Order: sequence, then C-alpha cells, then structure tokens
Amino acid sequence: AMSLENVAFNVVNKGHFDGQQGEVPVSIINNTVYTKVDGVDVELFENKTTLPVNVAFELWAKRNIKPVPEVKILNNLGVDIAANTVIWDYKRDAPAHISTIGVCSMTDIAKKPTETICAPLTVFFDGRVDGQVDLFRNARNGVLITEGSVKGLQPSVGPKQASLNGVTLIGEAVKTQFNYYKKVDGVVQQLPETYFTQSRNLQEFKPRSQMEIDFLELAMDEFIERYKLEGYAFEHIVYGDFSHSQLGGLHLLIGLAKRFKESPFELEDFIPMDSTVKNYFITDAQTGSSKCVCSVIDLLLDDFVEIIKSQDLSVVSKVVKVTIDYTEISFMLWCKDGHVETFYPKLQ
Amino acid sequence: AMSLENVAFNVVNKGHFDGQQGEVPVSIINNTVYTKVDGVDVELFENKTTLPVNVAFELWAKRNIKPVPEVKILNNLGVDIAANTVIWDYKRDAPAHISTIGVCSMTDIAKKPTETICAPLTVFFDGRVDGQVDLFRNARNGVLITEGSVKGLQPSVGPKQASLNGVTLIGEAVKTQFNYYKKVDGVVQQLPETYFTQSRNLQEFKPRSQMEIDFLELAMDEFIERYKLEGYAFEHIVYGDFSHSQLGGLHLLIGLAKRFKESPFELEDFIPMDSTVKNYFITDAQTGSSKCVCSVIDLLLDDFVEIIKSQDLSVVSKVVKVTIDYTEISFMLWCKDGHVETFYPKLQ
Amino acid sequence: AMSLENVAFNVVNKGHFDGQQGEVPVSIINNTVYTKVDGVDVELFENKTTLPVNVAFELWAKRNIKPVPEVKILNNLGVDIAANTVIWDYKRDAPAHISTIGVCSMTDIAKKPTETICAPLTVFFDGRVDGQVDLFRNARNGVLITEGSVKGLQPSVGPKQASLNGVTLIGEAVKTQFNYYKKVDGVVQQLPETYFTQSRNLQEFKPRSQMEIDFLELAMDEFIERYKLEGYAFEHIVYGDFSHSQLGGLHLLIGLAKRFKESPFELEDFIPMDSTVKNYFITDAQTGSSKCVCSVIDLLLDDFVEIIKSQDLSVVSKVVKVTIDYTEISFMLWCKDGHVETFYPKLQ
Amino acid sequence: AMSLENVAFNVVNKGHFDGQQGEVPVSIINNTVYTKVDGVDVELFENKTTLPVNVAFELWAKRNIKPVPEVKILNNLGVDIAANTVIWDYKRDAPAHISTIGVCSMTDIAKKPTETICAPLTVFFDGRVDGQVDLFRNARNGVLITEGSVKGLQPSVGPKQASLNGVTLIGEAVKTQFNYYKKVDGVVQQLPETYFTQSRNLQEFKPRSQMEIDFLELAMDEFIERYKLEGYAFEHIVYGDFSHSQLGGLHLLIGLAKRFKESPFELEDFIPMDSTVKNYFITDAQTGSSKCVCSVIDLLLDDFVEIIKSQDLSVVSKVVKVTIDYTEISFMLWCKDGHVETFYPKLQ
Amino acid sequence: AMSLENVAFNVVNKGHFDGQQGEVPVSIINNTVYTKVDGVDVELFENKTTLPVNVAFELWAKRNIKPVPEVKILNNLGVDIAANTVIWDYKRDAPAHISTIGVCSMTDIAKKPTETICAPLTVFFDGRVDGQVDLFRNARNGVLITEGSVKGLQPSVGPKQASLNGVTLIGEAVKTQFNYYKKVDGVVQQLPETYFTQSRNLQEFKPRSQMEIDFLELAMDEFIERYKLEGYAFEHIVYGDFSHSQLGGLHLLIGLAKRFKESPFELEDFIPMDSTVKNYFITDAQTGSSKCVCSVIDLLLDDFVEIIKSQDLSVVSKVVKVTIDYTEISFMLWCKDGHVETFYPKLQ
Repeated sequence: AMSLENVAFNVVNKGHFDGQQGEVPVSIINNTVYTKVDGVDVELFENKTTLPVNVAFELWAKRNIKPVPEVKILNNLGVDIAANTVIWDYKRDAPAHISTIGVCSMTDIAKKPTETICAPLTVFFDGRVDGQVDLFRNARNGVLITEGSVKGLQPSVGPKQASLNGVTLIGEAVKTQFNYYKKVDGVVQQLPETYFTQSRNLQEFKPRSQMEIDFLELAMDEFIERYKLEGYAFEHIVYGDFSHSQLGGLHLLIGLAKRFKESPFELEDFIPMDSTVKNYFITDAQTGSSKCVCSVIDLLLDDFVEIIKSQDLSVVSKVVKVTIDYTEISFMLWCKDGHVETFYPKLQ
Repeated sequence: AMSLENVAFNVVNKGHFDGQQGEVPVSIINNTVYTKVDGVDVELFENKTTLPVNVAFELWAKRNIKPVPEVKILNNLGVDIAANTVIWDYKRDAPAHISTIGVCSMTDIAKKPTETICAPLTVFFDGRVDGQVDLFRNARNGVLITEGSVKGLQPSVGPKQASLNGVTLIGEAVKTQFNYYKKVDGVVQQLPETYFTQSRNLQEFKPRSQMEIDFLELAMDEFIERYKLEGYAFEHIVYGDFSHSQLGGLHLLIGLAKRFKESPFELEDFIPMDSTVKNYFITDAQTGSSKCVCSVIDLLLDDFVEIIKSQDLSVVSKVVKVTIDYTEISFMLWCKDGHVETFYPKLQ
Repeated sequence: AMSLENVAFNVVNKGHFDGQQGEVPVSIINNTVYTKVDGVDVELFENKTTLPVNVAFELWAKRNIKPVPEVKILNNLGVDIAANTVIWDYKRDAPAHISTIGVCSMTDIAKKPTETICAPLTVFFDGRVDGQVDLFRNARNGVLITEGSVKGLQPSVGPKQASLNGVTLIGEAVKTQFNYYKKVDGVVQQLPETYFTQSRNLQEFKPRSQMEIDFLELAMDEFIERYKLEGYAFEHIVYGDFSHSQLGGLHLLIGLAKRFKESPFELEDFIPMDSTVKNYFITDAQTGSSKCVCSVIDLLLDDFVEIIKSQDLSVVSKVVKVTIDYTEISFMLWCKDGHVETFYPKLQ
Repeated sequence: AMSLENVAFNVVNKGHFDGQQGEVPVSIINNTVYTKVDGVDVELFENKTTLPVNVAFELWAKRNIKPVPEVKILNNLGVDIAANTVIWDYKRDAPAHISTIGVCSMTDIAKKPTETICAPLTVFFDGRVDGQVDLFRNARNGVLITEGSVKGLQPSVGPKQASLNGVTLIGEAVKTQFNYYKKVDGVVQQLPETYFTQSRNLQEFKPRSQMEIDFLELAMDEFIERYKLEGYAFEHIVYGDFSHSQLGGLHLLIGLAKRFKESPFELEDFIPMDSTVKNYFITDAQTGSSKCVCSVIDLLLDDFVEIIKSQDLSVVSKVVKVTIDYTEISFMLWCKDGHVETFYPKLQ
Repeated sequence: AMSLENVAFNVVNKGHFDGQQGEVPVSIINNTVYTKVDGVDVELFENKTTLPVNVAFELWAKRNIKPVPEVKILNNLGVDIAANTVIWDYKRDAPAHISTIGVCSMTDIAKKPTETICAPLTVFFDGRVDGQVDLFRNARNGVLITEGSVKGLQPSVGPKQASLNGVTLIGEAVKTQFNYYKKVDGVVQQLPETYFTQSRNLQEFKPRSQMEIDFLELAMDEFIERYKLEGYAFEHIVYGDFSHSQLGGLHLLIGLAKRFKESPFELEDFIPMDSTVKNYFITDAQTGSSKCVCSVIDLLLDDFVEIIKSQDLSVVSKVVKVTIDYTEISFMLWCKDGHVETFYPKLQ
C-alpha cells in the first residue's frame, strides 16, 4: 500500500509518515515536491540528497521522530543500516544510511533484518520497538539501544544527549541516555570506556560544569591559576593565539565559544557532516588571523583537563589515542624543554 | 485511488493505464520516470510537456487508445476539454487539452461534465462510451462522435481516417469514420459541408484516386493535358518552381511527395503541431531553391482540382474561402488574362 | 591517476578509455559532458542513466569494446557484476551492472574479484583476458566465457552472435561464439541444453536458413504447403490475424519482419531493455488492428518449427516450458481436435 | 528594442528572425522555448548549446539562411567571429562562433567590426551584404566571400558546395561557389592551391566523375586494372580489409559508400563536429571487423589518385603533407620493395 | 595533475586548493559537487554562477585566501583580470573576473600575463607574490598592490580594510592597507586623492570616530547642535524622514545603522553585487514609510561632514562630483535660502 500521494497526505495531515489512509495531489518540479492547498502549490520538500526526489521524500517522511543516537555515534560504531526505520542526517539533509530494511521499495535490500544479505551488515536496532531486542539476539552483526536493562546483557552507558527532529538535547520529559550493546560475527562485544563529545553550538553555548562556567567568566590568568594547569599550553590550545597571520591553536569548542561572544569570526564548514572532530576554515573578524584547517572537538573542559593532565610530557613529537564517542582519535603531542608546546587532533 | 506507483504498475504490465491493482517502485530524475526491473532502472517516460513530470506521466498512461479524431479536427470544432478521457497529441508529445474531467487529481476541473464549470466549455463526448450520448444531450457546449445513428440527431459524416495510438489510418478491422454532432449554448448546430485533408506523409504517400495515381506516374505535361488543366498554373502551384532562389508554389502535399521520390529536400517544421494547413521552411537539396514559409495542405487531388476549377478567373487578386476539416481556409487567387497565375493559403 | 579530464582525453584521442596520459578541458552542463575543441564546445556524452553524469561518462568510456555476451544472456545466467571491465547495456544506454570491481572509484565495491564482498556475487570472467580463467577457478560464484577449450570442464556452446559496440553480429573476422562455464557456491554447474534467440531487428532482418528465406519470399499458403505445417496454426501464431480490432497471434519476429516489408506498423517498447521475450504495444497502420501487450520472441524459424512439432496435442490447454538463452520460458499451448489453436509466451 | 517575445513572434510568423515588429507569449522550461498557440504550448527550440537557452534561441533565430561556407572551411581559414550575422553549426547544433558583432546584446563584443576589440580577430564578411566588402577593406584581420570579382583583388576559387539551412549542396538556382579573400595584419594574403573535400554522406552518396562511377560499378580487380593502380594498395586503403579483427585501411568516403550498399556497418561519431578529416569508431556488421579511430576523408577519387601517384615510393616510412580545404593535412606513407603498403591521415 | 578529483582532494584535506597530490571520488548532480566520505555523499559546493558546475568549483577552490582588495575597488580601478590567482566575489558567490591567467584550463586566456592577449587588459598584480612587481613593470595595463614601498614608484595609500575569505576587516595580525599603483598604455598613472567607503554592515555596525560614537548615542537635535550642522539638512540626509508614505533621504549607512537599533526595517538588495553606492528597496516596519530606490553610501561621518561643509550653498540645483574608492561619484545638491535642502547620489 506504498504511494507518493499517501506519503504526502501523511506529511500534510500528521507532520510526517504515520501510516494513515488517504491521498493528496502532488507535483514534482526539479528536486521539489509540491501539493495543492486551496488552488495554490505548497512546497513540502526540497531534495538536497543524491537520491531521486520522490525516494528522498519518502525516506524523509519516514524518519525516526523519537530521540535517536546522533549519526556520529552510529558512524563510529560502524552502523551500516537500520532495522525498519530511517535515521535522518540533519547535518547533510540526507538519510544516514544508503539502504533500508522494510522501509521503502526503492532503497530496501530486504523486508526483514533476518534475510541473508543483512548478515554481514551491522544493523541498528531500537529496543523501544516491539521485537527488536529479539531481532538483535538473532542478528550476526548489530548495534542495540535500550532505555532499560536487557536480560543477561551487560550495558554500556551512552551519551546523555540524543537527536530529536534535528534538535540535540538532554531529555527531561523524554529519555535520551541509552544503554548500548554490540555484536560482531554472532558474538556480543564489550564496548570500551569512552569520553563523549558534548554536541554544543557556538551561537548558543551552554557550560555543563563549574570549570566550564569558570572558563567563560574568569580571565586567562585567573582560570589557569585557579584550576592549576600552567605548563599545559592552554593559552595556545584552548584560548588561541591571534597575534600572527596564521591563527594559533583553538581546538576546543568552548574556546571558540568564549572568543565568539567577545569578538565574532567566520567558520567555514567545508565538509558539512556529523563527526567527533570537525574541520573548519576560520577567519577572525577582529585581527585578520586565519587557519584553513582548524580541527575542533567539543569535549567537556573537565574531560580535556583529565586527558592533557594524564600524558607523558617527554617525547618531542608523539601520538595519543583517546576513546571518544566509542572511536579512537589520534593527537599530535608536540613537546619542547619539558613542557606542552601544543596538543591537537591528527590530520596526516 | 490515484497513485504514481499504480500508474507505473499498469504501464509495465498492461502497456498503458488499465485500472488494475498493484504497485511498482518508481524513480523520478530530471523529467524522466524510471522503474526498477531486476535491480536496474528502466526508463518508462520522458516528459516533453510543460506539466510536472509525474502529472504528464499519468495523463500519457491514461491516453485514449481507441481510434479518435485527429487533433486538428477537434481544434477546428473548438473542443476545449474531453469527457473522462485524455486525447494525447502525438505531434506535440503532450495532452491535447490543458485540463481534464474525471481523469487526474492534478488536472481535473471536474469529476463529471455535468458540473457548472464545464457548461461554457466545449466538451468532447465519445458515443462509444456508455452514457456519453446522454451527457452530450444534457451539455450546454459540446462535440459528439458516434459510430452509428443517434435518435433525433442529424449527423455530419466525418473524415474517413482517425488516429489510433498516434497512427493516422482508415480502419478496416476498426471503425475510423464517425458521425459528428455539435452543440453551442444548448442548441444543436448544423455542421458545414466540408472537404477533409488526407493526413498523409511524404515517405509513405499513398494515392487515393486514379487522378492521384496519374499524377505520380505521368510526367507534368501529359498529366496537365490528360486532365485539361492548361490555364490553372499547376506547374507552379502543385509541381513547384525550383528555378529561382525562392522556391515557387508547391502548396499540395502530393506535389512534395512527387518531388521527394526524385530528389530529396529538407522541411523545417518550425510550429510543430497538428493543423489543417502546415507551414514549413523548405530547402531543396538539388537546386538550393528555398522558402521560409511554405504553406502545405494535403487535399485529395480531385478535390483541389474541383476547388480551382470552380473559381471565376476575371480579377487580378481575390480571397477565396474554402471549408476544410470544418474550418474556413482563406486562399489567395491571382489571375491574369483569364488564367490562374497562383493560388495559395493566405498568410496575411 | 583517475580523472575526468584524462577519461575525456582518451575518448577524444582514442575513441574510448585506453590508459594513455593526458588531459582535455571539460564542461559539465545538465547531464552532458563537453570538451573545448579550437575554442568551441563539443558534446562527448549525454547521460541517459540514473547515475551522476561524470560517473556514467567514466563507465561508458571504460566499456568493453571487444565482442561481449548480450545483456539478456548475462541476466539469464544470474551475472551480478563483471571482473575488471564494464558491460555497457546499449538497450538502456546505461551500464549493465550497478557496481564494479577495479573500474571506477565511485562504483567499485572491490579492486579485485578475490575480495570478501564478491564471494556471494556471480562475477562475469572473460577468458580472453590474462588470468581471468584462473580467477574463475578461485571464485565462489561466477560465469566464464572462452574462445577455446578449458582444461577439464565440459563447455556449453553459446549463441553464434555477440555484441561489439552495440552491434549484435556473427563474427567472421572475430570470434563471437563463446564457450560458457558457470560456478555456484564453488561447484561448476552443467549448463542446460538451450535454444538461443537470434537478436535481429525488423528494419535489417536477415534470414539465417533456407526455411526463413522461403518464409520471406513465398506467400503464407505456398510456405505452409511446402513445409507441411497445416495444423500448427502458423496463420495465427506466426503470420498474425489483422481481421479484428485486437491483433491475433504474431509472436515470432520473422512474422513481424514479413508484415513490415508489405505494410508498416508501430511498436511501442514500453519496457526498453534486453530480454529473451519482448512485449510491445502494436498498432497496424493498414488495418487498425492492435494489442497492448504483444509478446515477441526471435527464434530461428526452424527451431520454432522443431519446438511446436515436439508437442502433444491431446489437451485443450497446457503450460509448455522451453529452455531459451539458458532460461526456462513458459508458453501456453491451446489445442482442439488434435491441431494447434494458439501457442504464445505465458504472462498471466 | 530586442526581445525574447519579438524573436519568437518572428519565428512563428517568418520561420526565423526577419526584423518584424510584434510579440507572442513565451514559456521557458528547462532548456526549451515554448509559445502558446490556441491555448496549448508549442515547442519552438531546444537548447543543445552551452549558452543560456534564451541566448541560444536568439542566435539560432538570427542564423544566416543564405548559402554559407561550411564550418570546416571557416575554421581552416582561422575565422574567429562573423560581421553582423550568425553562422549556425548544424553539426554541433550551436553557433559556429562564441561571440558576435551587431547581432545579440548578450554575446556582442562590438556593434560594428571597426571597433578596437575586433582588430586582432579574423572577422568573416559576406560580400553579398551591402557595405561588407568596404568593411573588409578597413579590417585588419578578415576573411571575405563574394559571388563575383572585386576591384583590384586576386580571388581564390572556393569549393563548389556551400551550406544552406544545414543542407550542403552544389547550387543550381543559387550560387554556392564563392571567391575567397584573406587579410592578415592589414595585408591581403595569397591563398594556397588546395584540394577540397567533397562533403558527401554514406546513405546518399553521389559520384562526381567517371572514375568514381567506375569505382562504384566495377569490381575491385578490374577497377585497379582499368586505372593502372597495381602497387598503390587501393585494396587496403580504399576498399578496406575486413579479414582480421582490426579493420584494414578504409580511409576514403567513396570506399565506405561502396561497402555500405553491399553490406551496412555502424559509424560512431565520437567527436561530433565539422572537420576536413573525420574520426569514427567503425564496426562492420557482416564480419565483426572494427577500428576505434578510423580517419576518413571525402576526396574526389581522381584527386586521391593524383595525390598517391605523385609520391616517391623509396622510403619505408614518411610524412606526406597535402593542402586540403586551405589547411595542411599530414599523411603517413608506408612503402616496401617500391610499392605502397599503406597510406593514411596521421594522428599521433 | 589538473583534475576534478585532485581539486576535490585538496578541498577535503586542505580547505582549498593547495597543489597537493591525491584524488577523492566525486559526483556531479545538478549544480552540486559531492564527495564520498565513508560510503555517504557529502556536498562540497553548490554552483551559484553562470559557469559550468565543475569550472566554478575549480575556480572557487583556487580562490585567493590572503587579504585582497574588495571587488568594488578593483572594478573602480578598471581591473579586467587577475595574474595567476582568482579573486572570489562573495557578494555574487562567483569569480570576480570572467577569464583567468595560469589558473584553470577552461577559463585561461593565457598562462602568463606577458602574452599578447593580456596587453590591452588591466591585469591585477599582487606584490606579495614573487615576481609580480616585475610583471607589473613589464605590463602595458595593470594595477599593483604592495605592503611596502617599491623603488621608483610613488604610492597611493588604499583603504584601511581588505577582504579575507569574504570577511572585510582592518588587520592587526595581517596587513590589509595596501599601496596602489596603476598604469595605462605603459605609463604609470597618478591615482587621484580619494575618500574610501568603510564597508560596514547594519547588524554589527562599528563607529570609527568620536563623531560616530556620538551620532549613535546622542539625540538628533543634540548631535546637530554639538557639531553645529544646523543648515546642512542632516535631519533629512543622514537621519531620514519617516513621516510620509515615501521615505525621505537616508543615504548614509550610519543613519540606517542608527535607525535599525531602535526599529528594524527591510532592505531589498535587488542588484546583489559589490558597489561604492548601493540601491535598496527599503520598507520601514514601524511607520510603513518606503522607497523603491534608496541610494546608500558608507562614508565615515567625519568625511561626509567635510564634503557637505566644502559646498557653496548659493544655487538651487547643482551636480557635486566626489572621488570615492578611486571613482567619481555624482551627487545632486539642492539648496534654498542659503541652506541645504537635500544632497543625494544622482541616478538620472
């Protein structure tokens, strides 16, 4: 019972696909969907994907509208496909996954995750949906989220935040912190101890600890002496150096957040996608100090404190591997005369 | 219940829309409709209309596949819209009429021709469809075709030929000669006595009389002598004059057909549509003689001879009006010393 | 290095992709690839596929330009992908297969057929290429073609014809008849005894036997007489019945070819793709006889005669299965009084 | 006042741009120009150029509709632009020149060829247009064509053929053979003695000498015997060798013409543009013999015989330079034991 | 390597074109460039120019990322083309210049500025690049920028600001104030004494003098009294009249910037491009006062005061010419009773 006119009826009446009966007249012009509302055409969807307009429209309408893991987490866990749902990637304005299982005729590789083709793929399961926990139990490769405990399975506590309709939030009325479980080649895996990125933005930044509040308030000198971290190069790494043409350091989001409020700047997101580490072309509107590739991570300041604190401070050049969002991130631990010169995410 | 996927299912399985239940996966890219057949995309329709691709696709699938009047006839009779069908214009690769009645949700102005909006429009009715003759009786404005007599209605015998899937033909296995009836403001009109164009092509030209057979096989001199056409300027009008840079006469299709077998030429159809009189930009390959606007009509040679021989040849110039395909066609008749100089469809 | 400009250089200089170095300036406008030749733009390729224009262009340039199996054969044998080549499908003006192996960065699922992902896929291997016979021997699933005998394996003699740049031909200067080998789950299969379709066209129809020559010159009667096919309903099945509004029989290409010489007709290829049995919407220009779905097969007349003469005519209706192009084709055989009434490819 | 609606009015009424006053309603959808005729949209122009649709439409409407030099001639003479006209390239379906002079606001570089910007460009003039001969006299760089003699100027007799609305022909009702004149940096230049290509087609080939008539009628052996061409490898060069997988010779159009009538083949024009030497990807339907880049020239057989018989047969390999269509064409001459092995247009 | 895939590799890895080796898979759909990153397509560039998508992409990647003159400065100086770089026009999201020199194969008119074609063009040269000062010395027509003195050349001090990645700024860590040099027909020109527009925005308007701090904080009456501007019509010219249906005056940005803080309004930029004087369709949200064409200039208030105080107030109407951004701006000065009535940029 799948139809373009039925999908559009659901968008018009329910705000998304809700499996209701009915049809509305539709027009497809360029990469845009229109419907008629009292003699005039109303745009329902503009295709920004590489998929045909009508398939992209159906996938978008059938997106999961409950709090779901951020696609950065699903990419880091090597998630290939979702079971009987669509994870919409709001950063790319596209579905997170290429193919589907029991969602859309044009993209389905199967109707059920139990099919042969699905076995080598890491299938995403949502324990909030009836029978999905059991499907995970029968799956060869998969990743599972639950709100509560599951019989005989040790959980991994996930990030506090999840995405709800493109809004990353820590739910108060709804649950966003999930238990994570993973299977590889039929065997349940132990997920590693990890830090999580905080997924905040520049324009409306929110501190999530006293140290973060203190960072945003206290001056450079006062903060460094208060939380005691003299030789860890916070002046360069976190605060940033704008004295030269080539902008120095500034690899922590909170640092960008502090600079933004006093003096704004331009961030060019030349690779627009959700990732644990982001690369931007930054131009400071105040000094004219710029950097083409500025790698930025949003870690809780306390976590970054703990991370920098915990290192060697010996070898002139080094690589440190930290577990962030279940994946391993490399950092260039440069050193000279026994103190931190810089610390930043690895590029080449 | 209209659906793009159901329309496509009918096209794939039945060759056109046949009201069967079922769905196929469809992709819309550019102005092209594709369907998935054994994992690969197969083109079903390329939109050549000014309507949205999906709308054009549905109208094309729902086209009338029985012998129907040629578009030029419907246009000449002032038909604005069809009752519960689509007349596909194969010359324009588009629907003959802008709007529909009980066909498609995007183009319907009504579900039934009895609706108020239809009253000022000349609705085309097909007597071969149950109840359409009665709908014509109730219609304020309309045109009706039937295969047989209708109670109380005087008929007009139409052309021998009709269009079947874009093929103009004189039916032997099927009926193509219809009775025509017309109503204006509730009053049945007397259709005029008319000649009909023969709707033939240059490549597969077929004579339809002994005189036409004689025209194609005999030489210019003998034909003119045999049929006593001496002062009627057929040398110019029909045979054409290729001696000067501007091509002279050549306004009868049979004349173009005769020339074509001898030496080919180019015909630029700069207004591509069905019309009683066609205008072409002609270039003769052998001589280089050309004409920007060469008006061409396909009349049975016998009819053209009857027309020209019915004229008074006493005036230098005069406008001659002839009813053809139910419309009044104006010709320019130029005479000198009691003989014809030229005779051509008037363009000014 | 794989580059759009290098691919275009190869096309301009060599007609296709070869592996020579160089670059030409390229413009991509709409779905068209252009190159600058002496200050003006020259169209090199128009994308008619569902793939991005530049991707389709690279795949087309990298097409196999040696005689290759026709797509219908590969499809019937269950070929999913080709090893280190592109089988272009000239019926769809698109690549025959979705993905590639060592061809193009955008479509490659592997660089080598030995990779894990390839194991469940039936890979096409060309014995004329060094090491491909051995790759087939190591492959789990596959289809191999050779010009000569393969040590140990009983060959299956393929069709006499193959495709060379979209030209289906029986090679005299080149080999077009291949030996076929097939492997399923590591085990070599015995290919069935099969008939092959002749892959001819209506316009340039060439008889391939004396019977076919006689069919085309002799009259229906004289031909039925000569070959004694009185109770085999050739009048209906092969010649076709144009006496009613719906076209009777006409399921053999040679039949269509015979009628075409006499009187032309329209064939609407509503599913444009290579298939053993083709379905057309046919309209006879002379009679007006038509049929929405007319299933047409191009069998050598001698083979069709052998097929029909091999059947039992004791039952009113029965399903007849014939191996054609390595696939099982179902026919509907209708009898009455020990003679054939009709025989046609089954669809319902 | 130049306008889109006026350009279209002129096309609908005159078949091209004729400077008549008036307007018609226009729609621009995709790369297509439509006009409304009795409530329905009629396609007037489909843009196949790299210019904007409306610009291409105006240039096409304003194309020269009198016999003009073929594009290959203009290109060989180094023509960069036209004076107050548009030379339409029917081979590319685009204007022959990028920029214009007193034609179109969007493409104009000047209103008059006397403007400074035009001085280094070789601007084309037409002596058939009032004042153009004098403009050429004031021009720094230019190419002039005339029907007759010009005061105090030596003429170069051009090819017998010219292009008229995309039809290459030898005029009988019109003059196609022009006198050619050049000026480079203000000085009138003596055009070289040259051969001219005949610009004929495969499907409608016409011999233009007794030797050409003899070539088409006589068998290979007796033609070579009659014209004493024994050691000139005509069997290879002209007739072509179809015995091997790679196509042997076949570099003369007349040779292709002779083969085609006997047995057809396919010619892929992978660089679609007008040039003295054309490159095609050829596949012989009978044998399967093919060649990726088969360079073809249409020389009068008598001219080709004169060329080949004028060569010294003493060296194994040598470059032969021939002036054709005012340009120097390089050929490769291979000899053995005092007889020619092969001869062909050089590419690498 | 000059390739689409290499350009895209550079963008993904370096944030722009950096001449590094490598390739990334690219897809071109519509006017959008995508790359495959971990199995999913990521948008890198959307073409908003009139150039082909791939050309525009290369041109954008190869943009100058160092502080450069604003486009309006370059246009005012008559710059036609830039030497071995691309000046990206961020106002139009397109290259500032049509053609290039040693940048891109599709747009290059030369590889070096020393080529003949470049001689009549005013080439932009950047003294910060090795050898460009010398190239200017050899150039016929050019414009040069330097950070310091150039021996033998008298400089013109340019604006304090420059554009860095679309950000106009006064550099503190980088130099944004350049020395300007110009030459026509081989002779070095003396650039005129000029005022410069301050290139500010309404949103984040920053005063650059005490008079400007005051304009923004004091009330209209207090400000005019403090700076003794009584008969200079500042109420009309710099504050604007919102009492009538048509907006009065408001031709200074600071004025718009002062209103905006109080009450917002709409500015329709119907000619979106960089220009010394901008025209907007302004609608005041509070009053409903509007003006279709409101000419706005960003002069430092002190400069505007100096300009208006330098005028003779004896004539009713008068044209006032002021050199701004190296160009002559015409103003329309209206006086009555020895006081200013209005003063505005003249449009005709």
